[PDB]
Amino acid sequence: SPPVCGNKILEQGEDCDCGSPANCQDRCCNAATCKLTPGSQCNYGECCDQCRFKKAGTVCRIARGDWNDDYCTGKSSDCPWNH
Repeated sequence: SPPVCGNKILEQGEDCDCGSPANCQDRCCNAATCKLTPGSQCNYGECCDQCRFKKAGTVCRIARGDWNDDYCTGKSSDCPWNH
């Protein structure tokens, strides 16, 4: 495989230093630019999947059981518990 531009990110995937050439200027990741590329709303997180926010309604968390449930809002990298 190509050279890990920025070393295989050990916790990024868009954050920076993607390293993994599979994303180095392609998979919404900048391994040569230490950052995420256009189209990527979020590098990663509760409301971050692939290259966009987890469409509102995507349960990312939940307190204990099922009352309000934690759901994404498709407008942020965070998923509110709805509490």
